[PDB]
Amino acid sequence: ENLWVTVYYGVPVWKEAKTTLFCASDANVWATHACVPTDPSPQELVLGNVTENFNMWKNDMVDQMHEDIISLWDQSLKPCVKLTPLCVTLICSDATVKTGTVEEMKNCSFNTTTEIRDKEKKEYALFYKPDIVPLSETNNTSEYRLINCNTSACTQACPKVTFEPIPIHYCAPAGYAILKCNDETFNGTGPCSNVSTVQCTHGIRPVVSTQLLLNGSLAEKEIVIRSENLTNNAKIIIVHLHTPVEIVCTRPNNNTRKSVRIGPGQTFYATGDIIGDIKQAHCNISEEKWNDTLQKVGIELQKHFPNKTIKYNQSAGGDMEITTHSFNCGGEFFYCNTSNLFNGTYNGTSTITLQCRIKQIINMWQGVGRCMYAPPIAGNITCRSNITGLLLTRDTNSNETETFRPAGGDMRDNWRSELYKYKVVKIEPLGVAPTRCKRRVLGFLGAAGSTMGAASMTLTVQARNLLSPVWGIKQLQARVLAVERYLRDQQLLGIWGCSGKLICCTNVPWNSSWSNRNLSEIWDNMTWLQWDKEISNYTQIIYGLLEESQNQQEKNEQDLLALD
Amino acid sequence: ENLWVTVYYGVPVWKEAKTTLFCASDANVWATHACVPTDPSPQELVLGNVTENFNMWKNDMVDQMHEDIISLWDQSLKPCVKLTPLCVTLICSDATVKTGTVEEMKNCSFNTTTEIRDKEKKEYALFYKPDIVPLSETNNTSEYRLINCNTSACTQACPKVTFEPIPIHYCAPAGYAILKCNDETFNGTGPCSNVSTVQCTHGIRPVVSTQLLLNGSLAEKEIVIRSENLTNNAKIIIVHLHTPVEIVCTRPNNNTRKSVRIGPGQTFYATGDIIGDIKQAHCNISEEKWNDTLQKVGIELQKHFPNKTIKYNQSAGGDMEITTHSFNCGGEFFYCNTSNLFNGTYNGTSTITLQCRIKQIINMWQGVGRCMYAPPIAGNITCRSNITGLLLTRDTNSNETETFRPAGGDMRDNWRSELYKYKVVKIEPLGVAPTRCKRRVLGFLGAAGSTMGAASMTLTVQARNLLSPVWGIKQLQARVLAVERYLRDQQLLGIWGCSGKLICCTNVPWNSSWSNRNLSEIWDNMTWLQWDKEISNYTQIIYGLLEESQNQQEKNEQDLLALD
Amino acid sequence: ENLWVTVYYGVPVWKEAKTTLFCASDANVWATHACVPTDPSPQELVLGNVTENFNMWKNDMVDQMHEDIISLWDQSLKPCVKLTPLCVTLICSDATVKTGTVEEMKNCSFNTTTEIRDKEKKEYALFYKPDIVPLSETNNTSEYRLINCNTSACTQACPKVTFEPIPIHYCAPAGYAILKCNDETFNGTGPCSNVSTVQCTHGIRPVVSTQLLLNGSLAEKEIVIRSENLTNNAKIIIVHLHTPVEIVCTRPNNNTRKSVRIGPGQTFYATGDIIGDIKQAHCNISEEKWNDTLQKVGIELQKHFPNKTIKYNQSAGGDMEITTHSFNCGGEFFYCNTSNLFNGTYNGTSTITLQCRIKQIINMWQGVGRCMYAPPIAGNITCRSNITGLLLTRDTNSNETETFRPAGGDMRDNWRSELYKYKVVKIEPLGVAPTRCKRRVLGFLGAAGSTMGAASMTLTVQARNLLSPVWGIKQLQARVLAVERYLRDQQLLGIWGCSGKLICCTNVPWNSSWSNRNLSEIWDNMTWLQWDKEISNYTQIIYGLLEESQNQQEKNEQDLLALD
Ligand SMILES: *[C@@H]1O[C@H](CO)[C@@H](O[C@@H]2O[C@H](CO)[C@@H](O)[C@H](O)[C@H]2NC(C)=O)[C@H](O)[C@H]1NC(C)=O
Ligand SMILES: *[C@@H]1O[C@H](CO)[C@@H](O[C@@H]2O[C@H](CO)[C@@H](O)[C@H](O)[C@H]2NC(C)=O)[C@H](O)[C@H]1NC(C)=O
Ligand SMILES: *[C@@H]1O[C@H](CO)[C@@H](O[C@@H]2O[C@H](CO)[C@@H](O)[C@H](O)[C@H]2NC(C)=O)[C@H](O)[C@H]1NC(C)=O
Ligand SMILES: *[C@@H]1O[C@H](CO)[C@@H](O[C@@H]2O[C@H](CO)[C@@H](O)[C@H](O)[C@H]2NC(C)=O)[C@H](O)[C@H]1NC(C)=O
Ligand SMILES: *[C@@H]1O[C@H](CO)[C@@H](O[C@@H]2O[C@H](CO)[C@@H](O)[C@H](O)[C@H]2NC(C)=O)[C@H](O)[C@H]1NC(C)=O
Ligand SMILES: *[C@@H]1O[C@H](CO)[C@@H](O[C@@H]2O[C@H](CO)[C@@H](O)[C@H](O)[C@H]2NC(C)=O)[C@H](O)[C@H]1NC(C)=O
Ligand SMILES: *[C@@H]1O[C@H](CO)[C@@H](O[C@@H]2O[C@H](CO)[C@@H](O)[C@H](O)[C@H]2NC(C)=O)[C@H](O)[C@H]1NC(C)=O
Ligand SMILES: *[C@@H]1O[C@H](CO)[C@@H](O[C@@H]2O[C@H](CO)[C@@H](O)[C@H](O)[C@H]2NC(C)=O)[C@H](O)[C@H]1NC(C)=O
Ligand SMILES: *[C@@H]1O[C@H](CO)[C@@H](O)[C@H](O)[C@H]1NC(C)=O
Ligand SMILES: *[C@@H]1O[C@H](CO)[C@@H](O)[C@H](O)[C@H]1NC(C)=O
Ligand SMILES: *[C@@H]1O[C@H](CO)[C@@H](O)[C@H](O)[C@H]1NC(C)=O
Ligand SMILES: *[C@@H]1O[C@H](CO)[C@@H](O)[C@H](O)[C@H]1NC(C)=O
Ligand SMILES: *[C@@H]1O[C@H](CO)[C@@H](O)[C@H](O)[C@H]1NC(C)=O
Ligand SMILES: *[C@@H]1O[C@H](CO)[C@@H](O)[C@H](O)[C@H]1NC(C)=O
Ligand SMILES: *[C@@H]1O[C@H](CO)[C@@H](O)[C@H](O)[C@H]1NC(C)=O
Ligand SMILES: *[C@@H]1O[C@H](CO)[C@@H](O)[C@H](O)[C@H]1NC(C)=O
Ligand SMILES: *[C@@H]1O[C@H](CO)[C@@H](O)[C@H](O)[C@H]1NC(C)=O
Repeated sequence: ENLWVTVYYGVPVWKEAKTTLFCASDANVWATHACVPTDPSPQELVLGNVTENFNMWKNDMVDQMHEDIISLWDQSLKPCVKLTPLCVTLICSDATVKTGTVEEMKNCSFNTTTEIRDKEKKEYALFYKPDIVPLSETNNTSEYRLINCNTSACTQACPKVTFEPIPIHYCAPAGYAILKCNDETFNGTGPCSNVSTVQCTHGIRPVVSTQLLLNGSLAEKEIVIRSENLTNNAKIIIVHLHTPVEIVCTRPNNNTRKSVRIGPGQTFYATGDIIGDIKQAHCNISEEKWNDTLQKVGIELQKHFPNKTIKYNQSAGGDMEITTHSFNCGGEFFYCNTSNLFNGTYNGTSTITLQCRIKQIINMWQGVGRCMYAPPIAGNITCRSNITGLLLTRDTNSNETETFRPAGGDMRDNWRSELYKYKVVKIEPLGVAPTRCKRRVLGFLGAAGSTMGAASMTLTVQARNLLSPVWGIKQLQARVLAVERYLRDQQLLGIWGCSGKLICCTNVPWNSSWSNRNLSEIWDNMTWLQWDKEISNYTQIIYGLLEESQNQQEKNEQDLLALD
Repeated sequence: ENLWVTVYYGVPVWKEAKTTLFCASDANVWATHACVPTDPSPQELVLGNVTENFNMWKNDMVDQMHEDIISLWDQSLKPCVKLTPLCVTLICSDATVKTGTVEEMKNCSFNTTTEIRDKEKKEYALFYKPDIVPLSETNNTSEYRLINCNTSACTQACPKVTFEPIPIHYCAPAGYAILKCNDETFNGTGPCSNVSTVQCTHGIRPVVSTQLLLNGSLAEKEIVIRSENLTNNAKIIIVHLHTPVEIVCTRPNNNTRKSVRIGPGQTFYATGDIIGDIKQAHCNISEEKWNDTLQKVGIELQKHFPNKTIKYNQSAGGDMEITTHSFNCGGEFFYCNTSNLFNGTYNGTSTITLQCRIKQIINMWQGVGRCMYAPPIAGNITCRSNITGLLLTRDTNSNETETFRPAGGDMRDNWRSELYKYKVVKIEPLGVAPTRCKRRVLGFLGAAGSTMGAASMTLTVQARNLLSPVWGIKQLQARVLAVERYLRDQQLLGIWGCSGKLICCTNVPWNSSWSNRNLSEIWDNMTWLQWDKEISNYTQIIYGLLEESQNQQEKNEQDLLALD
Repeated sequence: ENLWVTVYYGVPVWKEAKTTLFCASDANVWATHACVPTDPSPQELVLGNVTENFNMWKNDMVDQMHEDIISLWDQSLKPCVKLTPLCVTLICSDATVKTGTVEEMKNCSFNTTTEIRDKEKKEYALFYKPDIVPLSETNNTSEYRLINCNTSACTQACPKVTFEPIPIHYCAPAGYAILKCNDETFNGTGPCSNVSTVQCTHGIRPVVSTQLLLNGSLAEKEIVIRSENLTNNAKIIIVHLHTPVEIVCTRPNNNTRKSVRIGPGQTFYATGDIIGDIKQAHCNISEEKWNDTLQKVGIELQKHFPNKTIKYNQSAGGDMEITTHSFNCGGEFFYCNTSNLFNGTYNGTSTITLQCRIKQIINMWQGVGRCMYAPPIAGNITCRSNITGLLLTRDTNSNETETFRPAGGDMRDNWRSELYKYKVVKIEPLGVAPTRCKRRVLGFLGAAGSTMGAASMTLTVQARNLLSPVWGIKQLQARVLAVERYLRDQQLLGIWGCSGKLICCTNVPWNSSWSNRNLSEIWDNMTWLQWDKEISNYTQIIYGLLEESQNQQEKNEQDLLALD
């Protein structure tokens, strides 16, 4: 009996939101403009009893990271040489070392501009066949063109830059938090238990590949299979492996590099000669460990189609960029044929080798970015990588069999695989509750699942952490919004007569039309975000009573001071 | 007797200022780069008894909007193709369809670059005569040049962009307001009554035209005639109409469009062939409604030159861009001859047709911006528009007659015609007043014309609204200044011992050397901005007394606490 | 006995820091983009008894100013014409007027592009010999090239821009200050007395020269000799003069200027013809005033090598940019030979003339910036300048003699010479001290060397001044950090129960484990920054006691209000 409303600040309570996360680096493109070096030391905290719903296929971190990478790794071409003076009538013949012919390359000859513009030099380069296009149908002829020269002018990548994926961390600006699921076999969506808060993510490697996920974070106890709706054939399946399989890939033949003058100051790097022995670019996977993996995926894949047998087949065919395994290695771009790898059947109970083609002229993502020329790297090249996961699609011609095929290249699905466990939220530090009072007239959100009385002992902790080119403007935009939110909070607390105090008591009587729970049933038996959810719809009524009450009270005081 | 100073916060009082307004859009160039989509719902409030002076010919909104439009609609050319490879020796002959010769166009032939640089293609386009210049005086010859190729390299407008005027709203940042005159026949300057405040303007269409104002907001009850000083012949007269007259304009002949290759990726759009019948580009106005309008302007124009007769004549002659009616329609640029329209006399008590020329190479405003090539639009084109107003100038050769002529093209005068009714002001929420107290030891400005005691009941309303490329930077710079102003306010209230409270009372005695009015004569019979105007010169004395008093008081308290 | 901790705000105390100072201008490149016009009126204040250590060879103002100048005066080339169409096979012969041959210049002829691209014009210019390079070794021949056309494409400086050094002021953002040494013969490093604070520096002229410092601020009473370590031969010596010597320099021959068409809109300015008489570019210094200066430097230079004789010799030889006196005059760039000037010996007790070469193609600083073409200025040119100081280096071949030579061109050393007297600091307005109290339950830093009790009478002064492309972003970044620092201060004062008050008293008892000094020995006999230095290591203990105490106190009050 005789309840009145009280206002609290620094309540551990939150709402679902979207806002620009800042890029954080340990200790090249990322750590030289978009990402601040900031050595984010691990600072996780477990939340005792909270439950949240998480959803991989709506997490705005993936679409933020896609825009961040696309923008950054288009902007990193801006200082470098345009190959516009190289769109020249290109005359070509078969490439040959004294040791043999190379079928993957042509030998081409052209005219180039010097820093003395009025003279032109006859010059030659070897080019990989998939970047050269024939210039007329009229006769079988030696005359060719660079493939980009009907669509875009390409930029060479400056040889100081390197594409090796550095680990990237994402972090919350002040007044926001990241929540993380620890639960085994989370299935990418639905109700989760054992949540933690972390001020930043673990390292996400910005690795780009089309059918096999290379160097990703491993699965924790058993194979996890994820998609929006397994019944719908139009949705990608992400498969996340527990025990790795290791892929070794190489260009086995030694290429020499030459520099061509191409006007004032600018220079073009191209393949000059091949040193000795010749063999095609290739990769190996250990056949038994692949078989075991393909089987162990199989028995988890069966549980969603229980009575049907399952079998694996080639990708959809056509253009290399979808029907093949793409990746970057040493700075060269490899495309490999996977027909040997995805070939088998399952119902119960040596090395395989892949062969590849190399390209230099590449369209980085889905026609959104500039055409890049990848400059050649000298000598032999090798990469070691871990296959962490598979991207699959499911085809009826049959009732007893399901048929699965490699697919990918909506680049978001690679970054979704590292970000399945994460959610972004906004802290809302104000709240109101009933109490028996009259006015006289351990970490960022740490308590959040607890009894409301316990959280009232730690209010200061959620109070302090409220305050602290695109890459510049978004930091200033984030910081100013964080300041403006804090000032609105303190201004309401001024207008209600609390005037900078964390727990505050007021003459507005509680109304049973809002809630009827006992004082102990509120204070001992409920957790703050549940109380907030219940009072939510009435909340905008309460603030009007507080403002008029303070205005009445100040007029009564201002009157009395003339007679006191 | 026994008055002391009191400090108030959220007083409805203001000063005249300039500060960059933010561009707002309903729901192409404006709403996709400079202007935020923000669907500004109408939120006007009338002010009861305030009077202000307004002045059209010094309103810094017009010069802000001019810079905003010039900057934006120069920046919208930045991504598009440069026609530098088109400055070529251009060889030309008369244009002819089997149906006849076209006198407005030449047929020109030239050499163009392909994405294969080492070959050149012979190619042709039709060009409108006013964009082509003859290349030597030596003989009457077929050799010509594009007009821009001695001054600037032109950029084509990208065909995704469209020039149709979307309505633009201007809004006040926090701590500022817009005031509006409702008064009929305001005459553009002087003392106004019935003012309103509005958080944003109505829609201003950014329409560009040189002699007749198209699609502007109409006059409310009778024809309004505006200028700085009607006696001075050197000043433009704006005339604002009550009942519209409707203009229909067309290109009646069907033009086919062709795309020319112009190096890698880039393409040029030009007129290829004309389909059939040929007739000159023309406009119509209904002759009786024009006559009635020209007469009804006449009887209001007489009242400033009472005894003299008035007559209308051609523009000043010379170059098309001043001596003709320019406008844009469907994306083509029309220039029309107005000699038929401004021809008549007045002393008391069918369609007219105009004929036109089309240009593609245009200098958008007074040599300030890039040269734009307007790409041709296929088929026949028509526009319907309302003539809202006239721009005039007055020529002595006579005593009985005044002679009036069309003039314009200082682009500000079109935007002045939509912004005549508006003023920008800064809220100054602090103030001091006398009271009988000792210290113990409905909308954004809504009340502003009222008795001071009444405004003291609504102080919170003026308190809350104090807080909330160039297009990015100017919003951060506006927001940070709004935060810094608020913090200075709260810091003074700290230094004076009010420490976050809206009405505050102090031991500094009022001094008759500042003012001598009775307590009721202050509090009942005056309005806040008048009291502020009166106390203005003394105000900087008062703040020194407040600061030293608080410092004395705190030392006295800090002493006593050792003995309390 | 019975001491308790008290918190103060606006304490005059500071720490050593770096933060980006803002450029300010009196009343062209500086005052039109990087530098605000703000006519910064002199506002120095002397500090009574403070001492600080200053160090010229670690002052981050010099490295900030270097980055500011390099960035600005590279960015000022961005709008102007690229000379890429001028890298042409250039055919040349000896230059001759009817009056004679000029040995410093060639006459060169070339082909240029018109705004009509398909025609080329035969055209000629005179060029200064040091900017032209011979194109093949095969024979002694008339064929040449512009020197930049193997490294960079140069930009012409737009003739509206001017390089005359305007005085630049550097100023502190809110929450920072600049401190200044007034002491005579400061020796560039170590403990200083008679310090002042000033909100901005005096005018620093951004003058660039390589061996003699022109137009710098003079020495105040006697010659000052400065370096990190005079024993180390690898360190530059700065010598700062008391009485000036005046240098007059000229190009005595009249050059006519011609404008060449170089594609659409763009134009190139070059030397056309020489009017009449011919004589080499030269400078004069008065021989007796130089001798006296070189001697008077000598007797101060002896005091660091007491028994040795001292003698002066030529610079190191090789490339002009280090081995010669560079400067800019009227917009031309002069390089002069100093062998006549630095030639003499000292042990105890007419005009000299220098001859020069002119260049147009210049690399502004150490290969960091673009290559600039300096356009020719018409007519004869003269400059008057004051030699303010010398840059020297010391070479063993001997025991009785020290040998000194001109050196420079690490551009920082010119700006170090104007900034030797300055230091940047951060105000830290919080502090804690002991007092006998229980809780009931003249300028920017002006006092800073005084007794702590006296500073407590002026706390408000240090309180108010806490609050108020790269050139835009750095001002927003600075302002937002200044706001965020202030909000953190006020938030701690909230969490400790002071809630916006300048002197505040608390129930936390003082602990002898921190300090043991008498109450008067603290309050009367010590100055705030010394007390701050002493309490420094314990300080982070104190804030934990304050936060838990306030939380205890608020819970005790919130309990009692139910029973009051
Ligand atoms: C690619 O083509 C070039 C041009 O024909 C080859 O270079 C020539 O090689 C022969 C070898 O006997 C020499 O005699 C010529 O003097 C070379 N010409 C030049 C311009 O250097 C080159 O060997 C070919 N490379 C491959 C791998 O096919
Ligand atoms: C998941 O996919 C299934 C189909 O794969 C959706 O259910 C229906 O399936 C039948 C048979 O293919 C169709 O005729 C219906 O049109 C489908 N309904 C819809 C709305 O598509 C099912 O809806 C999907 N799940 C969700 C959450 O929409
Ligand atoms: C003063 O201006 C107000 C607008 O603030 C006018 O209000 C309009 O009045 C008419 C009837 O006369 C209504 O139909 C409108 O809906 C009103 N509102 C608006 C926004 O137009 C008012 O008439 C004016 N009064 C005087 C005496 O000038
Ligand atoms: C503009 O000039 C071009 C070039 O002369 C004309 O195109 C030619 O038209 C004749 C019609 O008999 C054809 O025989 C030629 O083969 C065309 N030449 C090309 C290159 O296509 C064009 O018809 C002229 N158009 C107008 C409207 O004058
Ligand atoms: C408005 O214009 C008139 C003239 O049109 C200005 O008054 C004077 O007019 C006579 C006769 O033309 C001139 O000899 C004077 O030199 C004019 N005076 C000035 C100061 O120009 C009148 O001043 C103008 N109004 C204002 C506000 O200046
Ligand atoms: C300490 O430095 C101050 C400057 O802060 C010196 O003040 C100058 O003193 C002379 C007379 O000696 C005056 O003419 C100047 O006007 C003073 N002000 C300035 C800005 O120069 C002061 O002399 C120094 N005192 C000592 C003992 O070093
Ligand atoms: C630089 O060279 C040009 C080109 O030879 C000289 O210009 C010629 O001067 C003679 C003087 O008798 C004239 O007959 C020619 O008609 C000029 N040619 C042109 C293209 O104008 C120029 O005089 C030389 N200048 C110097 C100072 O050496
Ligand atoms: C200042 O320079 C001197 C040498 O010019 C440094 O002292 C030592 O000098 C001897 C003889 O040249 C060398 O063998 C030593 O190696 C020098 N020591 C070092 C650490 O370089 C002296 O150290 C320099 N001053 C400072 C502050 O380092
Ligand atoms: C797991 O994934 C499947 C995909 O078809 C989905 O239908 C299901 O709702 C998810 N959650 C659980 C708890 O099974
Ligand atoms: C390899 O795995 C596939 C897929 O289950 C299976 O068809 C095949 O029999 C396995 N073993 C061998 C030796 O290929
Ligand atoms: C309590 O709530 C009801 C329903 O909203 C309302 O009618 C009543 O006025 C409220 N009580 C008070 C004291 O206003
Ligand atoms: C109206 O406009 C005329 C223009 O000549 C001006 O002189 C006058 O001051 C304005 N105001 C009034 C109330 O007439
Ligand atoms: C049209 O208006 C003008 C201007 O007053 C007048 O001279 C003319 O007589 C009017 N009537 C006709 C039929 O032109
Ligand atoms: C009142 O005003 C006069 C004139 O400014 C001044 O001399 C006097 O000191 C003021 N009164 C007090 C109490 O200071
Ligand atoms: C003065 O400069 C010399 C340079 O060798 C340096 O060693 C010395 O420490 C400086 N300071 C003093 C007070 O001499
Ligand atoms: C000039 O100064 C130098 C340096 O001390 C000295 O050698 C010479 O004797 C002086 N006098 C003359 C006349 O050169
Ligand atoms: C005083 O300081 C000592 C040493 O840090 C500490 O053990 C003691 O607990 C402190 N006193 C109080 C009252 O906490």
